[PDB]
Amino acid sequence: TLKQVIVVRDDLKLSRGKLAVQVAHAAIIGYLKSDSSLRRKWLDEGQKKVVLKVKSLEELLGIKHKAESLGLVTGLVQDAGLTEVPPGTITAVVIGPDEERKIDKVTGNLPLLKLE
Amino acid sequence: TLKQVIVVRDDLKLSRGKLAVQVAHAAIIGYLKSDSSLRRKWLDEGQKKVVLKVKSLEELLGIKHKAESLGLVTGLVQDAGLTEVPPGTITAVVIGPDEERKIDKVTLPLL
Repeated sequence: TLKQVIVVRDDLKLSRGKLAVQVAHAAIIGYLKSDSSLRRKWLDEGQKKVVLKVKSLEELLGIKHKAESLGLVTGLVQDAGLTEVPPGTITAVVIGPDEERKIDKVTGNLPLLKLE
Repeated sequence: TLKQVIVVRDDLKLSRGKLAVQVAHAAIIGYLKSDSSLRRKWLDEGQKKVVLKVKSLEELLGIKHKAESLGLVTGLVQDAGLTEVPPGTITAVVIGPDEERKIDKVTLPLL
């Protein structure tokens, strides 16, 4: 089973609508950086995703590092459209799509991002 | 400037964390259905997006109808993995990316 994991920071003064935008950026970035075969199988399986959150940049990057150490494809989200944060600000990280069991070893215990 | 719009429904109550998932699904769907050249430029511009919410399914489909009348690419989001709701349930609609001047026209009360 394949899955794409998106992790966003909540420690930024971003509204629910702005966070949702960052989630959408992450989804696309992850798809674009993934293998053609992998992402095709992902789409056919329903492009499963889980969106989680962290409370700091260090925790966000810690997750990214761990995923990269395992060999997973990662992506960073830096939105120049955000005018209240300094340039280069990292709002989220994407992992996969890839094998769910492998990605879960990294983010299997993180809380869900609740925009509802 | 190019932009992609994603609209969700507040008359649809989803489980914890599911809303963010549907939004991500919409982004992908819109990207895939869009013109290769147009989306490429969109990405280079910073893949600008806006996420909105409407009253219910009727307003959501109304936006889809209006966008289609303007020649904008639209997509419906139906998540088979969302067993919490009946199959075929429309969770969102994605429009674009396309010229923000055109899509801004398709954008009734919001949120």
